[PDB]
Amino acid sequence: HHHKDEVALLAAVTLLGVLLQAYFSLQVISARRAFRVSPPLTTGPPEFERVYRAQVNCSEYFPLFLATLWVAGIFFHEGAAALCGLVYLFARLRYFQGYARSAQLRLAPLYASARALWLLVALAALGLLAHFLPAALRAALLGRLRTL
Amino acid sequence: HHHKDEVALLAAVTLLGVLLQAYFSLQVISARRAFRVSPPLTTGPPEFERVYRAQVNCSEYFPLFLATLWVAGIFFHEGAAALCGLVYLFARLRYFQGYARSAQLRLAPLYASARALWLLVALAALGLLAHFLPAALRAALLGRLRTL
Amino acid sequence: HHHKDEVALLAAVTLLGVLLQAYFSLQVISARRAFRVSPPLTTGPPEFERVYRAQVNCSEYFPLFLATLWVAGIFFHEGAAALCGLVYLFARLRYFQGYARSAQLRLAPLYASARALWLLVALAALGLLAHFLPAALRAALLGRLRTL
Ligand SMILES: N[C@H](CCC(=O)N[C@@H](CSCCCCc1ccccc1)C(=O)NCC(=O)O)C(=O)O
Ligand SMILES: N[C@H](CCC(=O)N[C@@H](CSCCCCc1ccccc1)C(=O)NCC(=O)O)C(=O)O
Ligand SMILES: N[C@H](CCC(=O)N[C@@H](CSCCCCc1ccccc1)C(=O)NCC(=O)O)C(=O)O
Ligand code: NI
Repeated sequence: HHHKDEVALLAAVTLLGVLLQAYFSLQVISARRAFRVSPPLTTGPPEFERVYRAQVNCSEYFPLFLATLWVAGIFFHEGAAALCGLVYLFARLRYFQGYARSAQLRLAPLYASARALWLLVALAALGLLAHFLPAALRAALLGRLRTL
Repeated sequence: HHHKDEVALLAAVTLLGVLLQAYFSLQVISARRAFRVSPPLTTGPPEFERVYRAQVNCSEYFPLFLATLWVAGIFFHEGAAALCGLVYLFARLRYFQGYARSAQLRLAPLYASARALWLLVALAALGLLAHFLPAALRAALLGRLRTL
Repeated sequence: HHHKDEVALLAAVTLLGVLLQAYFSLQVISARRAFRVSPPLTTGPPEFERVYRAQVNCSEYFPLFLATLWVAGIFFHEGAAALCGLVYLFARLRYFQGYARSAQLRLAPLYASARALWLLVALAALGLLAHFLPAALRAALLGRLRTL
């Protein structure tokens, strides 16, 4: 047997996320051409700095997303986690587009991405609680018993 | 039984990648001493900014590499994925060395790293397609059948 | 059967790490308000630049930590890896607090975080060596045998 089936949606969402990050990167290179900024050096016009910063921020959050997606998907529920992941990634795409246009337009999709991510966290937390708390509670009761 | 055997090459390549990242970090600290830059603050001579930026970029791509390596290795083929990973990591080492010497010398190994990574993506995509597409196609046919 | 049991501590430490990263992020937003820095743009007073840089560095190391935690936990020993992970994360929290106050105060917890992480690396390396080296050594002997 294989456990590919138990994680395939997580893997698909993960790959989609990688692809999205790649898209962000190409958008950064394109802003580097458009606004004439050569590597190294990450300062230039406001629009470049916004696109660049949107990419940096997405990159910074991407491992957090992956970690929680997987923990939630394995410990809580695969489908829920994948859905939350899809919502998160879509929110991040909109974040990147907004930020690229204006700092303020990054905000609505930013909030959406954050809501989905904390939800992923909550599912992870609940799943882990479900795993550890019963055995822990039993062990505590046994020690009390004890009396006897 | 354990699934360590099914992922050991992925794990080895992963660890090698971590080690390589550590190497990049130590190279950055060494440039911080050589070109007299004290934390925080990441601006200084061109050579420092290049070494620093090479490290930043490698760091930024490292989770993307890990994600795709694992998805490709689990869904497509472990050995192929690990090989692509090795090529990628070697390419990144050369990227870092080039960039450290000159922005332009970062370019050839950069292209090599990108080719290997998209290959990892393609293997991931193919592996996932192989997982989902048959069941999906069957389900679609069944709905057509239906007639009857 | 499920392998949740074999990775639950790794998952818990991972989630704790994500939560800690989130904390760092909120601390950065709070410094953005306190020291009046609006996105994009990551320059401002020294204290902001230190908090920001502490967050950036933690973010940069977080995937390395995750990779090694998991490899060590799967290939060497789950409990040891999780413990090292806890020590690492605590060290990083102290790192962030120190850096936030003064660059120099980042140093002691920084060294602690590095010691724990290399230990994670060593466990990963030993676990992987244990997996590959016997089969490899046998294969080499068989080829020698050979004679005959
Ligand atoms: N923020 C960018 C860094 C990333 C980027 O936009 N481009 C990549 C290469 S983009 C090529 C295609 C996308 C890469 C990839 C990644 C993950 C999966 C698929 C494709 C890069 O290596 N830039 C720095 C350099 O030239 O050394 C920058 O610093 O300029
Ligand atoms: N780009 C660097 C950040 C990383 C770096 O080069 N050094 C590490 C520590 S390097 C020590 C050895 C390598 C760390 C490690 C990581 C992963 C696996 C093994 C070893 C660091 O913590 N720098 C910032 C700081 O002093 O607070 C910088 O901002 O100066
Ligand atoms: N270093 C920060 C980036 C991250 C940060 O501090 N805040 C997050 C949002 S913090 C909200 C709560 C924490 C997010 C989260 C992440 C992981 C798990 C749980 C919660 C952010 O999106 N900043 C940039 C922007 O406004 O576009 C900066 O560039 O200002
Ligand atoms: Ni199994």
